[PDB]
Formats: sequence, structure tokens, C-alpha cells
Amino acid sequence: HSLSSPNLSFYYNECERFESFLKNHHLHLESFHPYLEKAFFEMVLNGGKRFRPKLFLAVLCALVGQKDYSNQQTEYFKIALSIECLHTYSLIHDDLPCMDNAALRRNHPTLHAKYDETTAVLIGDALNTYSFELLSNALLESHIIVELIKILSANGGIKGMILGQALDCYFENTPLNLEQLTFLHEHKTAKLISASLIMGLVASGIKDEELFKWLQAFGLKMGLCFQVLDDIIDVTQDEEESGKTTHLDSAKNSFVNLLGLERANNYAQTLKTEVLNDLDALKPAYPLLQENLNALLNTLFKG
Amino acid sequence: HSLSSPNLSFYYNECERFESFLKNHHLHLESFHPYLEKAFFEMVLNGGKRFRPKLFLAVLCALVGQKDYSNQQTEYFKIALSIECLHTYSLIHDDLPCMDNAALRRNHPTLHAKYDETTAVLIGDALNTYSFELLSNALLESHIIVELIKILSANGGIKGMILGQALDCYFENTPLNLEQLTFLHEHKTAKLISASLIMGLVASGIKDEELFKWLQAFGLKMGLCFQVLDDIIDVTQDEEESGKTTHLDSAKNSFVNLLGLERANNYAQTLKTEVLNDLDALKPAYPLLQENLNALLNTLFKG
Ligand code: DMA
Ligand code: DMA
Ligand code: DMA
Ligand code: DMA
Ligand SMILES: [Mg+2]
Ligand SMILES: [Mg+2]
Repeated sequence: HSLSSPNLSFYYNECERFESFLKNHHLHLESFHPYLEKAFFEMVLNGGKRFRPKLFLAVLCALVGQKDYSNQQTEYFKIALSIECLHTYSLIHDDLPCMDNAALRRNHPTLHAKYDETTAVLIGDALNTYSFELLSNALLESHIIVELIKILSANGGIKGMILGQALDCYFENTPLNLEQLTFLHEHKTAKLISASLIMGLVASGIKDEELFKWLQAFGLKMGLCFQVLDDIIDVTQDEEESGKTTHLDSAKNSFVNLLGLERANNYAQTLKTEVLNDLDALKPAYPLLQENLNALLNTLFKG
Repeated sequence: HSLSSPNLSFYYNECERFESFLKNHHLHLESFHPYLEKAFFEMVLNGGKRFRPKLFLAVLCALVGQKDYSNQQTEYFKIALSIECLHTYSLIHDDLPCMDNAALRRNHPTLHAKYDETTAVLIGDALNTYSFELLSNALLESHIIVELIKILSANGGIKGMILGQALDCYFENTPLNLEQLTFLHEHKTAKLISASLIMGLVASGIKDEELFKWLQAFGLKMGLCFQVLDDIIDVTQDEEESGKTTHLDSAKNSFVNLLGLERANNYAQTLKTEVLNDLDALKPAYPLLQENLNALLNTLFKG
């Protein structure tokens, strides 16, 4: 890392510490199944940018004082892991033969390729449910926990992430317009990204309705940008760099298919610019939060 | 109905009222998907004995006074519906082509037969997540809600229902012993049945650790009995009576395959007898609870 403020340095360190927490997270299963214990958490451990926990932590590390943060660190990490579990579950089900049929994710074989289809369906299911187990076991105030579960379940469920996925699959042959593809991407991807942001504020304990509505809106815009960049990743990166299977392009609905690569790059660059401009509005009122988010987004936007 | 006490009559009425609540439960989805709104709740509406909500209500109606119950009825019904949603999700994923490949459930076509495989996977996922949305939106005390989510997620997840399902599918060709099949059935089926029982006590607000441990143990024993009777249902009932596809018998692990029908009936009859005998221990201390559970189990055990 370069020359960073104490606040930003603290945030970076917590992201590393969360990765250790995730790596040392063991679930003990006693049964006569040969591999279920290992295969359950395998996809979480396999890799990932941890973008959503980083979003969660960016809000949280900036809003609560380091000493007040310290006692509840493990509990905050449980919440961050619950977001990652739900995200990982969606990846597993996304890669299914009946869905996107992918053989590789996070530089490793997919659960249905290594084991079988059934195993992949069921572990996806397990991680879906496990997200809420982790959340309910985090030792924060009860009303905070309830509110966190409300957010994760609304955004990750039928009105959010799943609507996006169902649209993506149903209209895989139908060419959609830009407004429809934007809607799809907002649901498929942006909903969970905005959830991560507002869950941070909720987990902090701080009442701030104005900031809540800001973070939620920011996440939808930035989450759309995230997916547009992901669509570009498919044609610009090989499997060794992306960690995941390159889809056969024209078979599905992406920004690159709709606009062509050159126009999609233009759309993405101007979307990036607006995202970072919106982030400047945080700087007077919430400078510590701006700092964390700006650093996270610069790292993402560099490639 | 026959001649029942006010308490038992109240319980019967609440079960009917919950069915109305479920039937009038609407989720509004605005999107350009032609059928997702309808298909989401379709399998819940299609039918079912509502055995698990009835278990939940049997505990709850008996433990809390009718006037104290009245104000929170809707909230209690949300919790009961969350159990049913999670149960329905497991049915949807159970019937998948890669799993049990069933064309019929609850006297209706399965989601993958009526729509497609992808739709079935995703709606199952949605109902899984939706269970926790319903639970977190029930207006009871926060610490009760957290505790309810803890129970439903532990028992319905990797250490419970899913372990059972993964065992069932992995060892579909391996013939298991009686101890192994019992273990499988306890996880696959009994875990969610015992959850329904203890969730009732938790939802009531009453601290009773002795009753908690009793209900949990009772549910594992009775839930095993439930699955043994279900195994017998496959060979004794046609599709019009069961509402669901008759599996091709010897291909999987059931009590009928392991013991043969005659021995399985003997095992089931003596299991039933022990269940009802265990229920007699409730009668001095918790007579209202005994009454509700005994009536529910007599109805189930009659066929
Ligand atoms: C919706 C979408 C783009 C999922 C892939 O997410 P990601 O780029 O965060 O992958 P990972 O979690 O492996 O970092
Ligand atoms: C919620 C979720 C997993 C969406 C996947 O979208 P995608 O198939 O475009 O993502 P990827 O390119 O990472 O498979
Ligand atoms: C594990 C198992 C036996 C599932 C079928 O449950 P059920 O007999 O309660 O079916 P339904 O929910 O349709 O009444
Ligand atoms: C948790 C769950 C749905 C288990 C199904 O067991 P099964 O396949 O024996 O049940 P059914 O005979 O109802 O399909
Ligand atoms: Mg994909
Ligand atoms: Mg089945």
C-alpha cells in the first residue's frame, strides 16, 4: 500500500482480518457423508474479491470509532460473512448446467463439475440458509439483527437478486432493450451491492435516514456499473485472469452484446465518472466514509 | 368435527384461519417477467396438509391465552407461513430432474414440468430466502424473532434438512443399514418437524427449558415416524390419493425397501405406539398442549 491516513489504514487492515476470519471459519458436520463437510464451504474459500464484505466494512469502519468497533469485531465479521455466503450461493446456482453451465469459478472447478449436480444444488441451498444462521448468531442488539435480516432477505430474494436471475434466464434468447437490460442488471447485481452498503449503516447502530437513502441509491447506480464492467470482463479477459468460465458471447443478454464493445466501454466510462462524482457529495458531511469507498472503488475501477 | 373442548375447538379454528391467511397472501412483483409473480407462491397454494404450521400452532394456541393470542395472530401466522415456505422450497428442489424427478406434487404439476428447470431452481431459492423475510417481518419482540430464525436456519440448513437430502441422494445406490437410514430420516424430515414444535414455545414468549428439551426430543421421534409412514405411503397409495409422483421403488433408500412392507408396517405401528405413549407424559403438567398434539397426531395416524 501507499501513504494512507490512519482511518484508511484501519479499514485496509480490517478487510485483511475479515479474510483471516473467513479462512478460519470451520463448520463441523458429523455424518457418514464422505465430502459434504468440505464441499459446503469450499466455494467461499476458493477465492473472490470480497467486494460486498468490503462495501459493508467501508461503511462500518468509517461510522463507528475504532475502540467501539474492537469489542464487536467478530460479530461484524459474521454479518460480513453472511453477505458473502449468500453471494457465493448465487454463484453456485448460477453456474449450474441448467443455468449458465460453467466449469470454473474463482480459479477452481465448480461444485457440479467436481462432485455432481445434486451436490451443487444442495450446497447452494445450504449457503442460502446459512447466511441467515450467521446473521442471527451475530451478537449485536436484537433489533439490529432483525433489521439486517430484513435487508439481506428482501434484496437477495424474489424482489431483488432472484428477479434479476429469472429475467436473465427467461429472456436468454429474446434481445432486450437498454432499459430492460438495465432493470435486469439492477436486480441481478445492484440489489445485493446496495444491501451491503445499508447493512453497514444498520450494523453501526447509528440512526441516519438521510445517509441510508443515499447509500441505497448509490449502491443501485454503482452496482449497475459493476455489472457493466463484468459484462466487459467476459470479452476482455481470459479464464486465468477472470478465474471463471468465459460464456459463449451472443447466446445471452449483456451490455457488450447490446451495444458492442466500443459503445459499452463508453457507457461504462461515463457511468464510472458519475459514480465517483456522486461520491464527492459525501466529502463535506461524511469524509471518513468517502475515503473508504473512494479507495475501494479506485481499486475496482483500475482493473 | 366431533365433541371438542373450547381449547381444542379454538386450535382447530386457528388452523383454518391460518389456511385463509396463506390463501390471501399476495406478493406483488412489478417486472416484465410473464409468470414469476404467480409461479413464486404457486406450490404453497397448491395444497399440503400444513402439518408443520399445525405443529407450530398446537404448541402456541395451547401455551398462550386466547385474548393475549388475538392481538398477535397475524404475526404468529407469518411465522407459521415461514415454516411452510421453507418446507415448500425443499419439496420444489426435491422434485427436480437431477433429484427425485417428480412430475406431480400436491395434485398439481411441478414447477419444472409446468415452466422449466431454471424456474424451479430459482423459485425454490426464493422461498428459502423468503422464509427468513417473513420471520423478520413478524411483529413480535426482537429477541424472539432472532431466536426463531436461529432455530429455522439450523434445522433447515446444512446440519439438518440438507444433510438428510445430501445423504439420500449420495447413497441412492448404496443399501444402508437401519441405523444409517434412521439417521438420514431424522435429518431429512424430523429436524424441521421438531423445529416447528420448539418454534411454537419460543414464539409464545414463555421460558420453559424443560418443555423445550421435551418438544425437541419428541419431534425427532415423531418426525422419524412421519417419514416411515411416508415411505409406506409410496407403495400403499396411488398418485390421486398421495397428490404426488410414486417413485420407482427399489432405486432409493426407504424403510419399505430395507425391511419389506410387512416388517415396515410393524416398525411403524410400534413407533406410533411409543409416540402416543410419550405424549401421555404431557398430560399432568401441560394438558392443553397434550390435547392439541394428540388430536393432530390421531388425524395423521388414521391415514
Ligand atoms: C453478479 C456478479 C458479477 C457476480 C460475480 O461477482 P464478483 O465479480 O464479486 O465475483 P467474486 O465474488 O468471485 O469476487
Ligand atoms: C447473482 C448472480 C450470480 C448473477 C450472475 O450474473 P452473471 O452470470 O453475468 O455473472 P458471472 O459472469 O460472474 O457468471
Ligand atoms: C419430508 C416429507 C415427507 C415431505 C412431504 O411432506 P408432507 O407429507 O407434509 O407433504 P405436504 O407438505 O404436501 O403436506
Ligand atoms: C426435505 C424433503 C423434501 C425430503 C423429501 O423426502 P422424500 O423424497 O422421501 O419425500 P416425498 O416422498 O414427499 O418426495
Ligand atoms: Mg454467469
Ligand atoms: Mg421425493
